[PDB]
Amino acid sequence: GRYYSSKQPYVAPNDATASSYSKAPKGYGPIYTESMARHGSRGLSSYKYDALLMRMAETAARDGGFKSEAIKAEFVKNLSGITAANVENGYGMLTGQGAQQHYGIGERAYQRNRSLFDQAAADGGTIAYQSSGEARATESGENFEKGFNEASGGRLIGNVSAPTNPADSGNGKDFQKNPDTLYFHKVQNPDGTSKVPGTKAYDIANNYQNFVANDATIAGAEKTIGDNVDVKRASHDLLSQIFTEEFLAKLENGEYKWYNTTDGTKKGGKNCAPGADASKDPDACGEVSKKIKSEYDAAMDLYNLYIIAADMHNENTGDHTFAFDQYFQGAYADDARMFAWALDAEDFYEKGPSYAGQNETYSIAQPLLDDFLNTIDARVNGGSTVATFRFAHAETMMPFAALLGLPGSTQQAPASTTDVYTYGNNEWRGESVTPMAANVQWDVYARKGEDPATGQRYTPIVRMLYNENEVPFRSECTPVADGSTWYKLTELKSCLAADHKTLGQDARI
Ligand SMILES: [Zn+2]
Ligand SMILES: [Zn+2]
Repeated sequence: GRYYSSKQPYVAPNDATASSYSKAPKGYGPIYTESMARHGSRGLSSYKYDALLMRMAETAARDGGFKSEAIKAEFVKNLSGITAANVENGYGMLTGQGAQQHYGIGERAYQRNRSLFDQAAADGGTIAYQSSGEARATESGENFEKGFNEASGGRLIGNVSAPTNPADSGNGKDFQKNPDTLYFHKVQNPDGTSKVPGTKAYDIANNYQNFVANDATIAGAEKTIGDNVDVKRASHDLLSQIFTEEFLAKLENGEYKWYNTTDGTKKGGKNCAPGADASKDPDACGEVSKKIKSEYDAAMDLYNLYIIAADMHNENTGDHTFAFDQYFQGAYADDARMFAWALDAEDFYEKGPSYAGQNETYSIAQPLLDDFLNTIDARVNGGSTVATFRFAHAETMMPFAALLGLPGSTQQAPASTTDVYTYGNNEWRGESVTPMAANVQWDVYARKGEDPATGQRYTPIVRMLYNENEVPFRSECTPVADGSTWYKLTELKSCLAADHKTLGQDARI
């Protein structure tokens, strides 16, 4: 493991963690739970990083550009192996690991709220499954659903809310498409529909896309980061394990250049991964304009294979093994850290807290935060939906984390194109903010009856898990008592809003 950026595989809680979540205060019992999770680990999106590096390898073999015969053979074996794994799985598809991530999250979701769901099975409580409508998010949800149902012995299968707009009529029939809360970052919805002009959802997505496309600070900071000399040095360092100085020198002065075509040249034809059927897996045929024209390009492509390889752990087996981690050992691990920063920086600036003086990058998550609260109200107010399980994307989680002020997402970069986001000046990391299957879950409990002092019902209370670790809400929020991670619903409605005001003494039970 190491420096996987937002390709970090989900770290499931150990038995100690899962058995030690805090108990709600005396008199409070479960009434609702909800979640939003990023899809699980996926393979390569297309025949691209693996394609281009194989074209480079073929040229190195022809021109004597590998450091040794053993090194040549090992590099080609690694590339062939990851390509073969993707051809078999289908490019872009959920990996075995990605399925297991969601299966486990689903199992433990039932287990943590066994009392809630056993009551629901008896009382007619219903479960709502939602996705953005994107196939990998829905398929992640399907695995969560399988795990949840196995853990509960099928006793909640008859308790699923029928969607009014299902993801599909087959395996995804239980999933309601909700791209306003799970794909708020784009006008174009995954199902081929688009948000309607004049609606809040449209403006949120459109204003955001226009903002990031044209913002001078983001553009300048990204140029500064793209020109980073130490990343260029790390690129050379990484590649010199494999290729000769003479070969890499020709790359650095433009004598070598590879395109994603049949022969690696611009005049080559459209290519397809070996063994793939273009009609069944269109993503096995890459875009020809994709290219390697510098050491930076080749090294970042190699780094991308290293991080996806971790996500493809289950496919790293038998007749299609690969060992990209061997290029990132010892001093070379520090190169991985540089490449991780380069990737994290782009996400940070475009989708995360980004630079000080704006909130355009993450205010877009407001519809999801609104729904997190609104679905609690629906239940508290007499509704039958006891859980809402949502499945979405890194583009959903990153701004959601920043808007909530979750750990890791509390620091904006300076308002500067030169004094930029770095690992030394910012806590944000893809690996911890938005790993594969990243998720936020809230549990809601209530004390029954009317408070004799108010003649009204007791305020419900809420507790959060982030990647299945129990965490406090943001520091402005006051919990129900000293030493508690439970918070009044009234308090969250105040303290999670943009003013972040606490109700103070009125937050205490
Ligand atoms: Zn296989
Ligand atoms: Zn060198």
